[PDB]
Amino acid sequence: IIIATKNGKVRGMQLTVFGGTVTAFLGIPYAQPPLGRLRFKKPQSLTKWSDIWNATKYANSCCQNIDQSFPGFHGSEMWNPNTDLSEDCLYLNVWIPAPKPKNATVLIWIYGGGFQTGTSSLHVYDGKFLARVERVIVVSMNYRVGALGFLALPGNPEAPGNMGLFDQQLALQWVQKNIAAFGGNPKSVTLFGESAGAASVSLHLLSPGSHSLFTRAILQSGSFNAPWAVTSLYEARNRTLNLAKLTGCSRENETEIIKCLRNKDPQEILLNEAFVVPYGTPLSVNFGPTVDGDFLTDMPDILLELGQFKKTQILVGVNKDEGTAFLVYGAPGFSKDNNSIITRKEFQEGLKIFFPGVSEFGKESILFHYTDWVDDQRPENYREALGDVVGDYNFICPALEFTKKFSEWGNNAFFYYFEHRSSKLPWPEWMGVMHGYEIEFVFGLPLERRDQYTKAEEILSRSIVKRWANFAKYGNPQETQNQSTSWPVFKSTEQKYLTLNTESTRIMTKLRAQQCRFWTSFFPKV
Ligand SMILES: *[C@@H]1O[C@H](CO[C@@H]2O[C@@H](C)[C@@H](O)[C@@H](O)[C@@H]2O)[C@@H](O[C@@H]2O[C@H](CO)[C@@H](O)[C@H](O)[C@H]2NC(C)=O)[C@H](O)[C@H]1NC(C)=O
Ligand SMILES: *[C@@H]1O[C@H](CO[C@@H]2O[C@@H](C)[C@@H](O)[C@@H](O)[C@@H]2O)[C@@H](O[C@@H]2O[C@H](CO)[C@@H](O)[C@H](O)[C@H]2NC(C)=O)[C@H](O)[C@H]1NC(C)=O
Ligand SMILES: *[C@@H]1O[C@H](CO[C@@H]2O[C@@H](C)[C@@H](O)[C@@H](O)[C@@H]2O)[C@@H](O[C@@H]2O[C@H](CO)[C@@H](O)[C@H](O)[C@H]2NC(C)=O)[C@H](O)[C@H]1NC(C)=O
Ligand SMILES: O=C(Nc1ccccc1)O[C@H]1CCC[N@H+](C2Cc3ccccc3C2)C1
Ligand SMILES: *[C@@H]1O[C@H](CO[C@@H]2O[C@@H](C)[C@@H](O)[C@@H](O)[C@@H]2O)[C@@H](O)[C@H](O)[C@H]1NC(C)=O
Ligand SMILES: *[C@@H]1O[C@H](CO)[C@@H](O)[C@H](O)[C@H]1NC(C)=O
Ligand SMILES: *[C@@H]1O[C@H](CO)[C@@H](O)[C@H](O)[C@H]1NC(C)=O
Repeated sequence: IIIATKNGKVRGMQLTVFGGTVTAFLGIPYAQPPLGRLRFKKPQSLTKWSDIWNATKYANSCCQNIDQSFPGFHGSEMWNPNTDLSEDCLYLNVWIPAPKPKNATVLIWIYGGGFQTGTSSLHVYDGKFLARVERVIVVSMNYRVGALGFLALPGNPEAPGNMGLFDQQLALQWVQKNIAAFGGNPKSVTLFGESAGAASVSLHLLSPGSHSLFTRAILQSGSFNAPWAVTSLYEARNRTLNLAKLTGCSRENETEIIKCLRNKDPQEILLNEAFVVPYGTPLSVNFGPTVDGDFLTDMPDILLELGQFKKTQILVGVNKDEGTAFLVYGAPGFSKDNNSIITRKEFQEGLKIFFPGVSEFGKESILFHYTDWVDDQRPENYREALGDVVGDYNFICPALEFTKKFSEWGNNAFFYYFEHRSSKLPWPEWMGVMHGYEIEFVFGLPLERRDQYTKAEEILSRSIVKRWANFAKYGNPQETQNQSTSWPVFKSTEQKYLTLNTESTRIMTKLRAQQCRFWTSFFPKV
């Protein structure tokens, strides 16, 4: 139950899973707590300890604003931190199979949450099912989010930006130096993540300091080229200064602004993050990745376009209804508690909420592309169009474009289209196959026959788990035994992708081709 790591010994705990055993190491620190002088700076190396570190419970989650929009509602509160918030949050978790493996492929999870929220201790990120069922080792880490993680004064090591990305990177580094002691193969490391985590994974494909820290990559519902994923240097500065004046920390020296921001309490910095932008959206990322010239050497669209990234296999995909969850966080006429049949003027009003700084002509162009109906008497027409607008613009089309352009440089790519709505899903049926609700299938929670999934869901989760682990171990997301559809590689010409569902798993081509031509060629110009 004790493992000697390069900075000290850690005690784990035993878990009984599906009539077996998994060894969990919860809450191992991987960096100096970024407190006091260290707030806003890159993570610093952790010095040795002599005792046994008791890694027997999830550590603190990083400071963050909570989603309070639906108190008592499991659909929202399942994403809120299930652990004490604190600035002292740089910890990671390790699940290893029992008995101890000899050279196990490692899966590293990076959670999302708009780069402002999230925590590896969530129930839907529990890595014990994967370790039990597929004998991979699962690693997950907490990284700084919001201004405490991504405040940018470009060039200034007091607040250089991308700290949360560097938190992740130091964690990857920790797996490089230590995972063999747990029986993992540091040469067989697959990053996977969802939404902002997925975008984080894609930026590690771009960052040279990460190229030697992982083998392969899996991108669930996110990528760096998404419109929400990279903050400009203009707006980062404007946001850093609006935070300064909002707290009385306006100075001229710039480094003395950071020193001033370092003596505010975490709460005061969190309360003011909301207002650093004049007009926010349900997809706002007040403080996110920037081109810091350190983690990220150039604007990522250029690096993607010009082949500047780690050459390796990727697994990419999206969910059928990425956009719906955001509609009841601001769009008029929408509610999780009715069927949100909205009118044309409500739709038009919704676009003003999702596209605030966009010209009247840009908003008309969106209306025009999404409102020539196959049948113009359906009352749901505007309700579904707005969800598709948000999903296509923010998730599906950028993921497709990332995959096309990444595969143009000769690496195998696999694209999925997840379209199963979970039987237990707390949100209403009109929200469909929502953002983030493939995650529990990936982590194998339906394999738990107790907690209420249908048997079809167990089968779907069991195949996805196999496909993910085969992708991590061997670079190829096939299920070779049960007579399963082969998953073809995604090539920029055919654009074949795989649908995942409980009924018929099928090979399809050119997902949302009409919508994505509008978003990826036309709309970037308006
Ligand atoms: C770190 O853990 C050790 C041991 O953990 C406990 O013992 C395991 C066998 C398991 O049953 C866990 O769930 C337990 O929580 C701690 O050790 C003991 O320390 C107490 C001090 O009050 C001592 O009285 C006991 O005799 C020790 N042994 C046992 C078996 O309880 C140790 O204190 C922990 N370290 C820290 C810093 O909390
Ligand atoms: C760049 O920042 C200025 C400053 O902004 C404001 O102050 C912050 C502390 C915060 O409370 C924001 O909500 C404020 O708006 C932005 O300027 C203002 O713009 C709004 C409407 O656009 C206007 O009502 C304010 O009076 C303006 N204030 C000033 C001092 O100019 C500006 O919009 C930001 N740039 C961009 C591109 O959004
Ligand atoms: C669906 O509900 C929205 C939200 O209204 C709220 O939630 C409801 C479940 C109910 O408890 C209401 O009392 C709440 O106000 C409805 O939107 C409101 O619609 C009215 C009339 O159209 C309008 O005056 C309000 O401004 C709207 N409020 C918001 C926040 O948008 C909507 O009409 C409902 N639609 C259907 C088809 O039932
Ligand atoms: O993540 C975000 N922003 C965000 C997400 C993706 C891309 C860009 C920005 O903010 C958090 C906190 C505020 C509430 N939102 C909603 C959105 C959503 C989506 C799926 C499940 C639950 C929820 C709650 C989550
Ligand atoms: C562990 O294995 C190492 C080689 O790793 C392999 O190649 C990578 C790319 C993965 O795909 C993985 O499946 C392969 O096993 C050896 O160099 C190393 O010596 C081995 N060590 C032990 C202790 O088994
Ligand atoms: C800004 O303040 C820092 C911190 O004391 C100092 O080292 C630096 O020289 C100052 N620069 C200017 C231009 O005032
Ligand atoms: C294949 O089908 C059998 C049904 O007996 C099931 O037990 C097994 O888990 C399935 N394997 C995969 C990888 O889906």
